[PDB]
Amino acid sequence: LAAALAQAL
Repeated sequence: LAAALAQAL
């Protein structure tokens, strides 16, 4: 989930 956020932004 941390990486999901990173990628989205």
